[PDB]
Amino acid sequence: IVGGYTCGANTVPYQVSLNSGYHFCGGSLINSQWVVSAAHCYKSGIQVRLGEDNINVVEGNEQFISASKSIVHPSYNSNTLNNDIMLIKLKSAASLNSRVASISLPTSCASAGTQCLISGWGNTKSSGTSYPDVLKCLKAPILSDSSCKSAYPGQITSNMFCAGYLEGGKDSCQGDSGGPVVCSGKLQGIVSWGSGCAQKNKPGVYTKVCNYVSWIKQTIASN
Ligand SMILES: CC(=N)N1CCC(Oc2ccc3[nH]c(C)[n+](Cc4ccc5ccc(C(=N)N)cc5c4)c3c2)CC1
Ligand SMILES: [Ca+2]
Ligand SMILES: [Ca+2]
Repeated sequence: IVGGYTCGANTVPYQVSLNSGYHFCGGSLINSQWVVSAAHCYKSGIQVRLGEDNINVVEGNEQFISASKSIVHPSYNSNTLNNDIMLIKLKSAASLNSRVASISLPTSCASAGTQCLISGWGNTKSSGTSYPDVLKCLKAPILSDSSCKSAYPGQITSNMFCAGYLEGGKDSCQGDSGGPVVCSGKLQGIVSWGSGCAQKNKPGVYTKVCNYVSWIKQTIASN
């Protein structure tokens, strides 16, 4: 996250770190046994880390659980990143508390101009590299579809939306991938892609969760 702030330990209770010997992607807890993340974060041997603040310090509120199953969307296209969403089932149920909570799925899509909260442990530099140890947060509005498509001609599908600031300076970045975009208390996006981070006229691109609710609910119920 570039131009964001330190969230504060366990202020984003649904945020999860995906670890395979190190942090590689974020994710969201949707219930005691399932996490939603980006299909492009798929890896074999994932461990889910919950209630995390500093990813390099064990502060006592963490729950580390291995994944039993990973399901990438049936129509995920790695070339275009269309349908960039995957579900992860935990080996055992997480214990929910003040610092580990699930986020609700939306009952409808969000309007452009709606303010959202994006979070992660990704790079904090526009052009350079600096990875934080603590969770970073960022408030950003959903951009109009025309602004999104103008920034990335021929690359935006109906399963994507843009959020941020056209003037640059504030955005999600690499390391944030699979992380939550919460608007009006519902999970509306997953950190997917972009061009650089916080560059002018190149806002972040997110998977549009409101289009996958029925697939998420049907998949979870049969697995
Ligand atoms: C051809 C086509 N439809 N596309 C070109 C390729 C693809 O964009 C990609 C695809 C694969 C990538 N692999 C990597 C490492 N990047 C850079 C990458 C990855 C994730 C980001 C998340 C947020 C942001 C952000 N600026 N908020 C930038 C990112 C940049 C990537 C960016 C999706 C769109
Ligand atoms: Ca801390
Ligand atoms: Ca920790």
